[PDB]
Amino acid sequence: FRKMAFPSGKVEGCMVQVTCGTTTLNGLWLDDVVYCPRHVICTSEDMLNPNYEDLLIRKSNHNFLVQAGNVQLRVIGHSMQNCVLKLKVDTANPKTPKYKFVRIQPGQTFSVLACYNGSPSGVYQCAMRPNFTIKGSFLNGSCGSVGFNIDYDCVSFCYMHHMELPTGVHAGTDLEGNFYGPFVDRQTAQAAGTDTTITVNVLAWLYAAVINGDRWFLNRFTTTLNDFNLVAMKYNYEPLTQDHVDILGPLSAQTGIAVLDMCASLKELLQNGMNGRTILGSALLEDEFTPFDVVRQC
Amino acid sequence: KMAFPSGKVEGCMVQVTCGTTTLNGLWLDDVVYCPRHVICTSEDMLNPNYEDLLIRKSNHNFLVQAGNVQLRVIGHSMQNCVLKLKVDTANPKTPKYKFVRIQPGQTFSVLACYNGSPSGVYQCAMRPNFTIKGSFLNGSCGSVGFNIDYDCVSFCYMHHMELPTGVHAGTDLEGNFYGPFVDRQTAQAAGTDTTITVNVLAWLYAAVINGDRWFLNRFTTTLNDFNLVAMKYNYEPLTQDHVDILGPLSAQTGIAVLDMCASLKELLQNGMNGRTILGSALLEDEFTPFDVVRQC
Ligand SMILES: *[C@@H](O)[C@H](C[C@@H]1CCNC1=O)NC(=O)[C@H](CC(C)C)NC(=O)O[C@@H](C)C1CCC(F)(F)CC1
Ligand SMILES: *[C@H](O)[C@H](C[C@@H]1CCNC1=O)NC(=O)[C@H](CC(C)C)NC(=O)O[C@@H](C)C1CCC(F)(F)CC1
Repeated sequence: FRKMAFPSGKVEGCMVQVTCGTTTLNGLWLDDVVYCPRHVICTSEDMLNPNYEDLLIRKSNHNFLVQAGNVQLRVIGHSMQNCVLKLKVDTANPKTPKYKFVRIQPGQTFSVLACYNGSPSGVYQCAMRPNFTIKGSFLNGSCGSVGFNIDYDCVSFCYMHHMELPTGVHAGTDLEGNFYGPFVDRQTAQAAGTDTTITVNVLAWLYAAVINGDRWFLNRFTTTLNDFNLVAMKYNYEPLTQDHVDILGPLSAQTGIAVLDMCASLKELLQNGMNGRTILGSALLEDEFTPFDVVRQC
Repeated sequence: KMAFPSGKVEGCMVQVTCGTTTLNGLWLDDVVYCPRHVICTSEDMLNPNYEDLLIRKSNHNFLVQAGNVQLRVIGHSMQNCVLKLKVDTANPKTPKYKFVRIQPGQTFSVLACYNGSPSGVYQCAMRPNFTIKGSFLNGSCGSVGFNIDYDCVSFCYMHHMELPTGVHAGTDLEGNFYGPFVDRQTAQAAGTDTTITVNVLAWLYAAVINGDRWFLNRFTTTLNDFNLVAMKYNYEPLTQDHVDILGPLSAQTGIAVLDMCASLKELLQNGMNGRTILGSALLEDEFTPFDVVRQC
């Protein structure tokens, strides 16, 4: 099983660059609005504890340089929505896909189109960790790169990149500018919560193993959801929610293995280890493939 | 693993159908390239005489669709294992491109497609035994692999088949297979695979750059003595060019190439002791030195 990203072309057609002074980052051009991180309006003196409201008061439309390639897009209005800036421009992007803005849950995966100066460099698949960080490849200049899923014709944008944490992991917002996790856009050291293993994705991985004929870990027992959750937390696994149980429905139907029976199987793997065996050619339980990713790929 | 952005290639994918057989084609200027086994029926795929099968076909037996629009085929020819269909319409989305044949150990991105529609993108390496560990299903043939430099798309791979072991085989865009494989519906084994040593070293450098360095040591080795151990463990030999290619990473970390070779030697001889590197229980060999630099 490979980490497979969504084709990036519909998002490539929306990437622009946004500059204030010498500060350049990426923005997302949909219809006649460009969305980008608000810290583009920051100097250095500001990034320590920016007063974003006062910094924006000193800005006019004519202070923002928005470019698609080297072609300038005239800004005709501006506003700030949480931690994102919205720049109204005088041209509707002809490459605008059908799209939605969504807020994802920890454990969900998405593709990131890593961009620099409005130019895409690469695409890769990310998982939102339970502590609301991602393990991106994000260098200087990458802010405003976005994360997305594609369903049928429709791009669901779920992430915009803002910052790196002391541990090297990455943090950002949804496209309404609300951070995932307890982070703020200030050049200060911020700690994430201790991370945990994404249980629903491990279960998805065990279902994928069964689908491929690797099923030694299946047992004849079951558990309640509450009993499983209380044990799982002692192993630094996330508790399951009702939505997790439901998104495992399709794989449970495909294999005939009830969700709670698979939970009982995972509980035994936690309490006894792998006994020197492997699953899908791996001694490690994988937690960055969602139930959707398993299906999308199998 | 990071892939190249796929948009320039998405704008070239089309669907090609002959009979009940459908797969993907690549539409550049006024030509569509696709695997020649599109002309086969089930019965044919078992032992096909392609020149015989092809002369029995007319332009109108080929149905090419770019989304909703059918493109009319006005000519066809076969080049090795690829069919070239001339169409009456030029693709305005054709990027600047070249056809290249890649070397084993090199990496490329794959745009997996079904029915002419892009499905996913991922990074692959050409294995030393000329297979690729892909994720391809029924209908993925004609999906291509590529690298992008500046604005130029270098196409290096077109997908044709799966082997019993589950790995994949295909051709360059001139239709010549990578490896000893043939486009016939028969079970085919590959040569013994080896590990791409220069890529393992590059990935160990990436691990150090990210502060994961338990595997380092103060031993050293000559290039030849390292290569003796590598061959024993079915790792590819390391050439002086490989050592030179690793220079930048050596400079960045201050770890001499041959010192990283000594570290790898001890991993081969002792294993990983149930430890991980960059989260992996196994040594990763599908990142090139260039891949590592680009991303670090
Ligand atoms: C594209 O047309 C398709 C892609 C295959 C299907 C499943 N996964 C893939 O990568 N290509 C073929 O189906 C190909 C056609 C021949 C004329 C070359 N045959 C093929 O790949 O056969 C494979 C699926 C079987 C596997 C079982 C076997 F016993 F080993 C014989 C080959
Ligand atoms: C935007 O392009 C940039 C992306 C960063 C740069 C390197 N890798 C990234 O993900 N974001 C910022 O520069 C951001 C701006 C603030 C106004 C929110 N600050 C930031 O991420 O600084 C990081 C690099 C340091 C790391 C060390 C620390 F102690 F945690 C303080 C923040």
